[PDB]
Amino acid sequence: NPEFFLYDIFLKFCLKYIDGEICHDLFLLLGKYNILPYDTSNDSIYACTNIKHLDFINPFGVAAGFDKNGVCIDSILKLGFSFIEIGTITPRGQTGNAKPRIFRDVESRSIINSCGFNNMGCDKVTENLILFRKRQEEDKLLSKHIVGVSIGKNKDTVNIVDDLKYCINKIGRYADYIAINVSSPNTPGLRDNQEAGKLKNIILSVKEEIDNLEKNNFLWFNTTKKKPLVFVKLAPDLNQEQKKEIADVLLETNIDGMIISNTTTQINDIKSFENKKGGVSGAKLKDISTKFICEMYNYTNKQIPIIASGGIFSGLDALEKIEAGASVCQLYSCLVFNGMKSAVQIKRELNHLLYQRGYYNLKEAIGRKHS
Ligand SMILES: Cc1cc2nc3c(=O)[nH]c(=O)nc-3n(C[C@H](O)[C@H](O)[C@H](O)COP(=O)(O)O)c2cc1C
Ligand SMILES: Cc1nc(Nc2ccc(C(F)(F)F)cc2)c2c(C)noc2n1
Ligand SMILES: O=C(O)c1cc(=O)[nH]c(=O)[nH]1
Repeated sequence: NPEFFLYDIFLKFCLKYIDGEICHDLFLLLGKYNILPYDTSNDSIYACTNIKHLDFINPFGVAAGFDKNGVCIDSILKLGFSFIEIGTITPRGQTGNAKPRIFRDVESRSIINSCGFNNMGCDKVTENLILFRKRQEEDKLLSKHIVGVSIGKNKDTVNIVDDLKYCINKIGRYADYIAINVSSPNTPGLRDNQEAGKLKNIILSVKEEIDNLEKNNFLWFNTTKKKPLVFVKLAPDLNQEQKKEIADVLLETNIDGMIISNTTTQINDIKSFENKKGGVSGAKLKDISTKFICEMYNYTNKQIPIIASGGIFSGLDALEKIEAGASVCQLYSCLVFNGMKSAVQIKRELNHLLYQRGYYNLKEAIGRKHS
């Protein structure tokens, strides 16, 4: 169904003549009224994966910033994804940086964005997630599907921890995991929070808040029925010293996983993006991103589970990430250039590769580039 030739003509048209953010908001509106195609495929028991008690039905999810407001959870998951990370949300809603702020280069399969955490705010998005969680009770088809929540700060917030605590206290209960966003290049100066000392306090404060949801306040209205796991999303634009210092902090603070990685500000060779501001995603991010997984997988001594992002388009791309050290993959740019067929196709390419490469299951491929 998501491989119907009609959708591919519509996307190729959208990519040529319609503004990126308009395409995205149109496709979200289509999902809001459940008019998008479904995935009928029964996923391979050999391509299943996990991060602690998080049981992924397949290794593919949707990266944060796709359904920022959690208005399209049901539809996006039904395209063939095991999970979705909603947000990044901020306590108060934001309209973001000036439009147009999303640009594409189809030849390089790359995207640049300067969104600036546009969202309805923690409270409205929590209302949107509560509605999905009530739908999930009635619909057995969504019973095993996972929902993460990416949390950040409002532009003008001096102390990030205040905003992270606010979000946990409102939406924590309905999340399977929380992703701490300290890596957006579009909120000055969010990336400073990746310094080891600041990151340690952020992790411990977030964890202390989740742990306190029990004491302060049935309680877990999520998939897992457990307190949410804590992940951290990191930027690829860091030196080796920084990556090591962060790795030590992750080991000490016992983070449940790491999202490697967010967009990059280090790409200079996209000609269409020369007059543009923000972070680059897509095919051009793949090598930078996979190298960062190897680095961190080794810096953390294989102790911290990895969530791969991005530059993932093919099964070969996904296998590369897995063998580098990732347990699950997240897609964003793939849905933009490949469209609705993304999940169904990538799941197939990977299954074929797992057989071809002589792996019994995906779990055996994790970190296999490292002896
Ligand atoms: C328009 C746009 C908005 C994004 N918004 C977010 C966000 O709110 N939070 C976040 O953690 N990442 C955000 N990202 C980053 C993606 O989640 C992903 O990490 C990145 O695009 C790299 O993966 P890709 O090459 O598969 O696109 C955004 C990316 C794009 C293109
Ligand atoms: C053509 C196009 N599509 C975009 N978004 C988008 C694509 C597919 C789906 C769907 F899989 F149908 F759910 C949802 C959203 C973006 C974005 C983001 N930026 O430029 C785009 N340009
Ligand atoms: O809102 C944004 O612009 C955004 C957030 C994020 O974490 N990454 C990105 O590239 N954009």
